Amino acid sequence: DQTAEIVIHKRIYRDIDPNNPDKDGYKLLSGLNGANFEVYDASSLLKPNMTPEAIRALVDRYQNMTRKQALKFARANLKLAGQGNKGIGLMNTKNDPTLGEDGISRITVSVDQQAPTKAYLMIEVAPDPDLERKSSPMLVVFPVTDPISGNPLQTIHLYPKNVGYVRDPYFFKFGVHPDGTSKRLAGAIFAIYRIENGKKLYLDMSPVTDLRNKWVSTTDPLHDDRVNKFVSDQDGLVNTGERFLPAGEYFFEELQGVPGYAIKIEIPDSWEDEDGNRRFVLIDGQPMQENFGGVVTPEMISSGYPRVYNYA
Repeated sequence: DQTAEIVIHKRIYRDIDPNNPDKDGYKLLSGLNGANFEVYDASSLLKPNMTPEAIRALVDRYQNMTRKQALKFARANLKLAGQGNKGIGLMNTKNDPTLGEDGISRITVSVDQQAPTKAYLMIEVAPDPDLERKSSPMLVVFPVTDPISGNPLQTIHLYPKNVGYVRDPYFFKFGVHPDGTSKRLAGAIFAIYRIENGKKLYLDMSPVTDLRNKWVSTTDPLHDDRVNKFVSDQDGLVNTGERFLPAGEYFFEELQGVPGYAIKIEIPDSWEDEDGNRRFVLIDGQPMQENFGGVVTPEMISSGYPRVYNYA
């Protein structure tokens, strides 16, 4: 009879409802390939003529189970179902050349668009050979009417949540004259390196595949087009911007100083300690104000802190 398509969009979010790609309380990073899901026919969980409220109550029950709990239930009681890309009931996230998106996986399932008699339970399993894979058991109950048309949806889009821990270093470069006056310096050229295995590797311009940055050894970071450069702006701000870093120790290296004139970055592995106190990124030992969103605000720019002083 009738079929519908369920499309999983596996993406990576930052901390501070499976149908919303604009998850409230979360924000997209940069698609995540290699995630795997098992899909079970959960139609036997439904009753004829059940209310929308009863469906919502049922969806919440399964959504609030852990994945291990949901697999134990489904494996014992349900059967794999649906035409997935790895097999019956088996979904692997891949690049979608049509959508131009990573993290895509599509499964075709039999549905009843006239009455709620078909439902499917979707649970993430082990990925393909530091990330919190926080997807939940997703109970998809058909028909799902779209709000605009009042008609049942023929395609369901799901956006399971995976959360990556990252932070966003920045600082302001100021120049200080011997007479005590001072100003923001524009045009300072920086790169970022780390001391991996006793050698310097510089943060390169390679795309953020997954959550991972790529790192290169170089003989000449300033003119190597592969090495991401960070330029102080008219407010003196040197900002990682779209670039982020995971936990660890790194350095801002000045590659071209401002005419007339080794910054440590310490990134803690959590936002808060055991005692609820904020853990700061340190810039040359100075605590660096920071948002969960990692955006350098106008107030941070006006504040101008942390500042690095360059002597004429």
